[PDB]
Amino acid sequence: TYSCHFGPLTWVCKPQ
Repeated sequence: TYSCHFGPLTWVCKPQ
């Protein structure tokens, strides 16, 4: 569901 991944530089975690 969420966009909780390693990238682009650091980790990014947007609760979609």
